[PDB]
Amino acid sequence: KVFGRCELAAAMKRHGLDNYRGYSLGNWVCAAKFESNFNTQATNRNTDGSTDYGILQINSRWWCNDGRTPGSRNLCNIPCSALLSSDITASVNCAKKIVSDGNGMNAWVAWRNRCKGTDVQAWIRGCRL
Ligand SMILES: [Cl-]
Ligand SMILES: [Cl-]
Ligand code: NA
Repeated sequence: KVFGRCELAAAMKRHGLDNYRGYSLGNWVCAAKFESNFNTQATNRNTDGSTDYGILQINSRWWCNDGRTPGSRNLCNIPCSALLSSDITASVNCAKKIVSDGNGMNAWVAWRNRCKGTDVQAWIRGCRL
């Protein structure tokens, strides 16, 4: 599913991301925008052979099992395919663990390079939440 901007903001709030580990909702929306353009089915192969899955491009090297990533963990304990659902619960639950891992949202390289420091509140401007 391709969410709209406010549609995703609303769902992420409902699923408990707003201010999760101190990251305002706009940080999450802005990360989703540039990781997946809001598309829950987004998948992208990494040069190391891992793949990123879903709205927040969660990596099979550490976080989910895709059955083809040598020497890897599945710290969210989920199949990577569950991170492609139109329901975002599995992505959100796993992202909560990632963002709690010690490096905050710098785990999402696109967040670091395109959202961090910016007027992220603009990503939720106009939305009924
Ligand atoms: Cl694997
Ligand atoms: Cl932090
Ligand atoms: Na894995």
